[PDB]
Amino acid sequence: KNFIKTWTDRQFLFTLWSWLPVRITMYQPVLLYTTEEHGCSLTTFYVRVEQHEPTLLMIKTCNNEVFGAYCSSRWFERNVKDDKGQRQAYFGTGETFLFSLYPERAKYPWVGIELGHSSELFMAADSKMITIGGGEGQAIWMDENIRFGKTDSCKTFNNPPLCPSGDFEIRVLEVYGFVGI
Repeated sequence: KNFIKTWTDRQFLFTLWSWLPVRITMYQPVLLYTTEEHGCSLTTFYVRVEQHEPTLLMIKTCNNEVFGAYCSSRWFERNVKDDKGQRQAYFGTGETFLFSLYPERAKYPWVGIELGHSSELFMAADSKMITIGGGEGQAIWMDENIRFGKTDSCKTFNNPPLCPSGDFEIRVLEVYGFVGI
C-alpha cells in the first residue's frame, strides 16, 4: 500500500538496495519463493525460481541471524554440461556476492572485482544441496529439505562464517526476482 507499510513489510530489501548492481536498482523486486507459504524442499524451490535471473536469497535462522546472497544466474543452469558432456558443478558470474544483515552487517563481493579457478566458484545446486561461494569451504550450504545448513569461509568471497556457529537451522528462506524490462 502506502510508503510506510511497504517499507515496514520489506525492510531487509530496502537495507540491501544500494548494494545491488546499479542497473538492477531500477527494477521491481518480486517474491518468488518463501518457505512460509510454498513448501520446504529444493524440488519446490527449483520449480518456482529456476528461470529467474538475477535473484536475491535471504535466510533467517532460528538463531535470529540474517544473511544471504545476490545470485547472478538462473538456477536452471545448475545442470549445464561442458563440451566433454561432464556436468559443471559451479556456475555464475562475478556479480554474485554474499551479504549479512545480522548480527554483523557486511557485503562480500567477488575477490576478482579488483587469480585461480578456485576463487571463481559462485553457485552450485543439485537434488541434495544448494550452495553459494566455494573454494576450500562453502560460504552458504543448505540441504534438500531447506531445514539445516552450514556456513564457512570460502576463497571466492574471502568471507567469515556469516553466523558465529558454523551451522544453522532455517526459520524462513525467501527468494526475490526482478521485473520491469
